Amino acid sequence: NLGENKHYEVAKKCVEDLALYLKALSRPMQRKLVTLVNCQLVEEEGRVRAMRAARSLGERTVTELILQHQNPQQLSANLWAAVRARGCQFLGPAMQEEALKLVLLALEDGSALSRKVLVLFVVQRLEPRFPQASKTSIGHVVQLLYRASCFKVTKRDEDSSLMQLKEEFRSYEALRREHDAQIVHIAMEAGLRISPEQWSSLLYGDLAHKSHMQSIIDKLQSPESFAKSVQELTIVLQRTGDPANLNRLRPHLELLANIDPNPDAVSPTWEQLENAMVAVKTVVHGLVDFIQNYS
Amino acid sequence: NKHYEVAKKCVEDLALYLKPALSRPMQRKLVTLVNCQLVEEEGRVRAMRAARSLGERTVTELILQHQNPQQLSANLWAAVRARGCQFLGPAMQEEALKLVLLALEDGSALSRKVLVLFVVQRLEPRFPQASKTSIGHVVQLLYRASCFKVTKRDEDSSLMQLKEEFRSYEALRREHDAQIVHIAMEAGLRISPEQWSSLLYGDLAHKSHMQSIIDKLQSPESFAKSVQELTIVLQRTGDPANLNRLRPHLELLANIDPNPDAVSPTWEQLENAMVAVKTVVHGLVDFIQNYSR
RNA sequence: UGUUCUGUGAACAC
RNA sequence: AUGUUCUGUGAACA
RNA sequence: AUGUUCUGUGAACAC
RNA sequence: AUGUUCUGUGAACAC
Ligand SMILES: [Cl-]
Repeated sequence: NLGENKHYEVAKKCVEDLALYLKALSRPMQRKLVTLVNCQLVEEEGRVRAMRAARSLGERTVTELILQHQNPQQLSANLWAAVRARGCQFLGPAMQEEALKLVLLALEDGSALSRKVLVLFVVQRLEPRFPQASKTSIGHVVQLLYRASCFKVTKRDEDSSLMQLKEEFRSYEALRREHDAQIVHIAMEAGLRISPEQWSSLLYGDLAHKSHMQSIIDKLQSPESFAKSVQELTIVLQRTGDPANLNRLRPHLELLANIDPNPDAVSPTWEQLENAMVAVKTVVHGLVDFIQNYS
Repeated sequence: NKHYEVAKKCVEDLALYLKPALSRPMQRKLVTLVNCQLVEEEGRVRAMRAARSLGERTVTELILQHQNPQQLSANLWAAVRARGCQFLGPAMQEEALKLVLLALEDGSALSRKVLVLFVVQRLEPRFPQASKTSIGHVVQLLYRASCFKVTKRDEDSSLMQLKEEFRSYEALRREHDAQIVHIAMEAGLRISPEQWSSLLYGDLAHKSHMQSIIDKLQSPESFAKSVQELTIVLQRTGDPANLNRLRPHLELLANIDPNPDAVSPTWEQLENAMVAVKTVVHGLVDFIQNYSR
């Protein structure tokens, strides 16, 4: 009858089908499934929540798919290879700390030095505590900060450019954060997904910087991250061959990535609700099919 | 330093409440205290002000716990009536106050009886319930608010002029609104700007106006007055949990200088303040869990 | 469940 | 600028 | 991997 | 609750 809405029924059935996975999947997937299942599709507010819950479920699916294709043994080596490919370097937790402190010693006050003068400033003062220090190794550290936009660079006609630390990076805490963020950026760009615990170990040699690294990771997320993660997965699958044809999920993940995650977003049409619930249904089914058959 | 260690431990003990219950303002003020670096003199100064701030809010939270939200309106109007005052509704009060201005705008001096009749006569057509009694209660509200310059006469009715500063509607209504807020405060009632807008105007379009009034009544004396106000609430309720035990702690916290250019604390003063605020916030949590209402 | 990170606008006071 | 109140989301790890 | 040059969101060399 | 008296930062009465 005309009192029955066909879009509503497909949406409802998709959610019911997904709810069967609760009674396996990861804890984050379970939590996000529960959130979707609790959305009341008879209300406009619950329909808005269902759209965001579907997006959230989908973004988590892509993350888990990428992690399944990622070699944990080779993770550190790939990071440092990616860092070196940009002319950058990490000299170890102790030596990097000291190096960045020596950069602050030079530029805290707003002085403008040349790259050559800045490198030597650091190498000289660093050599006693760390004899391996060199113009090359310290040049790579300065390049890391350059790539991070830490410097205001002033060109001079037919001469070496002068470099000042920007006002916002003239403390150790601010400078080290941006430095850490830049290494995270390089990892992201190379399609590496590294946990806060792993990052703390890599950059500080302890597990006492999880929260600091977690803060940096979360500040680099945007609403474009879901769409970029799908493109990333495509690159991973092209590299691996794609036995399970996870490429079939592409237009579903794209649709989910195009959902507005803001809470003050325009509420969905009935067609949009059905399409989102079918998309997320297919995507979560694809993940479970992969775990069981193509592990 | 034994004083430093007690202070540090008190703050650590309080930091446990950030994990699970307390209100968002209590959480914000706990965070501020926890972030104070007690190894520095500047952080020790901040810790004293944060402890005071956290204590003043605890008194607010204690008062709110003795507050049934369903009975909040009835308790307000009961408190208003207890002072011989009255609120006749948003429409009728507006009209009444405008009629008071019609009489006294120019600086005329009328007797209370003449002023009441002036209003009742002109108000009766639009509002038939108007009376000498009901309008007398409104005039009393303005009297209690110090809106009138009163001139005594030997063996005769006193004359009353509106003070210069209240000879416009906006100024007179503000002071009128402030006086009802005052009465609520004195009866140990804590009402939000949104609730006040609804009570006094019948809409939510006067939040800011009421918020302005509330914030202007906020001074460094407020903390000490709020403690006396809680005492009145507890005397009315009987005080099963013996929240009166917190009185000298709240008094100590109320006596802290809230100015940023205040003399920095001694180690003894730091310990005492951290122990006082610890006991006070613990008293709030003990009350919520064991003596809920 | 625990341990963390992260996120919006609107008013008012000086 | 600084403060106060109200209001607003998701995410990571075991 | 390491080093050297250079005004580099990075280039070019050496071993 | 409401009303009446009154020079009330509020008193005293009635019902
Ligand atoms: Cl239907």
